[PDB]
Amino acid sequence: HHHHHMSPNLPGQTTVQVRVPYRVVGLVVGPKGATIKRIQQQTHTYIVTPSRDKEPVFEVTGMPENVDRAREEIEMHIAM
Repeated sequence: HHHHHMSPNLPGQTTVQVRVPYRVVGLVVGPKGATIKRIQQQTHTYIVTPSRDKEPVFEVTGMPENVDRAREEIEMHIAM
């Protein structure tokens, strides 16, 4: 993207990919991004939301234990 850049993570932090069904990206983001903002604050992670018509993949950055916690909150927003 012309308006984004790659930055190295803080020491000890990793970045993983969390794939969701395309229909539930809006559920994870929530109204005005309140849901995805709550996940970042509660899990102490940095999460990039995928674009409009791109791969429904969230990029979660943080400590490995915190990144795993953020992955579960994202995957819980998926109906069976």
